[PDB]
Amino acid sequence: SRDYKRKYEFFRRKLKKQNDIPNKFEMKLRRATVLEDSYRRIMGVKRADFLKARLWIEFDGEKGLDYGGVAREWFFLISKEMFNPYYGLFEYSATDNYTLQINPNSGLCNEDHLSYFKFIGRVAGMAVYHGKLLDGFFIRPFYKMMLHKPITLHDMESVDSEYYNSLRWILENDPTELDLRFIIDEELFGQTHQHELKNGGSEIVVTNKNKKEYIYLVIQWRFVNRIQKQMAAFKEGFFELIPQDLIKIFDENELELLMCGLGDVDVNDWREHTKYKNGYSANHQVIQWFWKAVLMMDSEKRIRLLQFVTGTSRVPMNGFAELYGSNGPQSFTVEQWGTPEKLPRAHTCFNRLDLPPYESFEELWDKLQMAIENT
Ligand SMILES: *[C@H](CNCCCCN1c2ccccc2CCc2ccc(Cl)cc21)CC(=O)OCC
Repeated sequence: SRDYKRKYEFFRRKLKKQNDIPNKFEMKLRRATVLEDSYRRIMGVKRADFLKARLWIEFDGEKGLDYGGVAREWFFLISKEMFNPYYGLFEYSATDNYTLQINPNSGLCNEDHLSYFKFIGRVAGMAVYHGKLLDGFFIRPFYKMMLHKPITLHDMESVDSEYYNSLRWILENDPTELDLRFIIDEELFGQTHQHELKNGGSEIVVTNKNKKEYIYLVIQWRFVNRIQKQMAAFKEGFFELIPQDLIKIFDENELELLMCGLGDVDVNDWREHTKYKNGYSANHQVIQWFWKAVLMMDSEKRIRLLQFVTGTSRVPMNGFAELYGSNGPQSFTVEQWGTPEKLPRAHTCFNRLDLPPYESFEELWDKLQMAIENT
């Protein structure tokens, strides 16, 4: 079979070029109004195919700049706008999570929310088509709905561990004596909201014979049922840029890496293929502070750290042992450099992180995170 790298090349080779399109797609935007200006332009074009042309974006009438770099800035700027929870379209999947899901109440304040989601889909399809990344990460059920993959109980674990444990208990044991009913209770605004799960659900006891249906219905209620129109509108915009049978060569994890440049960063594999300079070592106390700092960093900041030291967002295939610099192969390297009062600097070409010798873990935490907040 094909690994992710071979799948991506296979994918790009089928994404054949349009020639019935204007060769440039021009859009002029003002930074203060980048979302409305982008929405009116992208939702206004004749054919979605116009968005496949080379992007020529101009911000605030700033003339004579690289049309490739400003495109990358636009994708970042429009991502922070589209995925802002204050707009009511997307929301955080949980108070303790940073992953996003579609807000079920998206329509309450946005009567026109369905065209907004189609716009977000077009932008997402544009990022994939033009080889650019979106800034934002969604729950795994989001990527699976894009691929028409069924939402399973395992997907609940990555979002809510305590309810996943409860549903896994139900699956593994006879739940009849608990007298569970085909209803769902949700805690919103200090009040219980009961929702039967099928007609007459309050009178239907969850037994061994119907629990698979029960779990399925709970899964749909949590991730699918209240967002089907928003997701359909998003997919409609996305498939206007990427044919939906082409996207299906990827699984959910590959798709997230392709769209948003994100995934799990095995901190171990990072550790074993790390080299040290000028007195540092694996057992050195600053180094073991560095590694537990990275351990307790969220999955996004682990990525932003690698970008800071490498200069790229992706992890190389087969792990960190095949990591490359600018003049050939080079593993990840931490060097003693400087004095405790300075912030770490990274050298792009040699994948080297010049780390000052910090006198405390909490100091290493802050002085390291402040050097990455500007990436
Ligand atoms: C409900 C408030 N609804 C916000 C309006 C929609 C958001 N916009 C937008 C936002 C700022 C400036 C301009 C626009 C233009 C319209 C548009 C098009 C496309 C997209 Cl993706 C967004 C917008 C929020 C609420 O009540 O709950 C807050 C959590």
